[PDB]
Amino acid sequence: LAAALMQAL
Ligand SMILES: *C(=O)c1ccc(-c2ccc(C(=O)OCC)cn2)nc1
Ligand SMILES: *NNC(=O)c1ccc(-c2ccc(C(N)=O)cn2)nc1
Ligand SMILES: Cc1cccc(C)c1
Ligand SMILES: Cc1ccccc1C
Ligand SMILES: Cc1ccccc1C
Repeated sequence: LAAALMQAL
C-alpha cells in the first residue's frame, strides 16, 4: 500500500 501511494514521488 505504501508503495502504491508513494509512486507519486
Ligand atoms: C503497497 O503498496 C505494497 C505493499 C507491499 C508490497 C510488496 C511487494 C513485493 C513484496 C515481495 O517481493 O515480497 C517478497 C517477500 C512484498 N510486498 N507492495 C506494495
Ligand atoms: N515517485 N517515484 C519516482 O519518481 C520514481 C521513478 C523511478 C524510480 C526508479 C527506481 C528504480 C529503477 C530501476 N531501474 O531499478 C528505475 N526507476 N523510482 C522512483
Ligand atoms: C514507490 C516509491 C517511490 C519512492 C520511494 C519508495 C521507497 C517507493
Ligand atoms: C518492489 C518495490 C516496491 C517499491 C519500490 C521499489 C521496489 C523494488
Ligand atoms: C522496496 C525496495 C526493495 C528493494 C530495493 C529497494 C527498494 C526501495
